[PDB]
Amino acid sequence: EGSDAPNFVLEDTNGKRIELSDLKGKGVFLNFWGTWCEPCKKEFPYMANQYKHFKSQGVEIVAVNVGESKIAVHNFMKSYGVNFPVVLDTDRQVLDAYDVSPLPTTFLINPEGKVVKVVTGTMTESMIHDYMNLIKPG
Repeated sequence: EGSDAPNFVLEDTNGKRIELSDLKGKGVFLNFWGTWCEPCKKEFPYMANQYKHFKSQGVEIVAVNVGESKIAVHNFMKSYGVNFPVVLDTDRQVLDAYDVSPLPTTFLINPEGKVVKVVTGTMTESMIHDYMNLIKPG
């Protein structure tokens, strides 16, 4: 099932490198976003609330910021109560690898490392809950 998720290595705002394949065995909620994006701002609180429930079920979020600076991303994270991994796609290489156009776009990656579902546009908390249940191990 699914299609192969392009691997990547990107840094968080503290310079820590995160590699997608290192998250194999967990479900990954891979969300592309920007600080200016209203549909992204609407869903971030929902992601944070649900992350409290799903981390202990083996789901990880990787929120890939599209092109913005460490300070801009730091400020956003603090403003929206972000408790999950955020990485910086500084040169849009990962955006391009995932063929992302509108923001937000989310990829639901199963524990085997395959993309099983794609979602464009903003998501309700109920939708996010369903999506995380879909990819949890196992």
